[PDB]
Amino acid sequence: ETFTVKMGADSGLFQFEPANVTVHPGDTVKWVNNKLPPHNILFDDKQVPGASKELADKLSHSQLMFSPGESYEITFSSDFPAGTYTYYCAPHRGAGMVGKITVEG
Ligand SMILES: [Cu+2]
Ligand SMILES: [Mg+2]
Repeated sequence: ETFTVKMGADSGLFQFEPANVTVHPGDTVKWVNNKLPPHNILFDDKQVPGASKELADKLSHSQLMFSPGESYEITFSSDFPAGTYTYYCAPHRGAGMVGKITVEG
């Protein structure tokens, strides 16, 4: 299954919508640039399973995304450990633009 997360709330707020998603290994999370771009996707190395900067870097899309509707996807392959993965948008981190993916094995 693919789960879609909007970057920017439809109403014009600095949020991932929905904030929290639960997936199964093999599933895909697709981020779609929605409102008030740019945004990016940075995983917090302290809040991914195994507390790994390498894992967080692999998952991240650090470059800013400006075009309405453009997308970035991660498919949660077996390489990636089950557990919770917290991420944020760098330019809007203080605004509370944070989200979480729970990979349930
Ligand atoms: Cu943002
Ligand atoms: Mg469930």
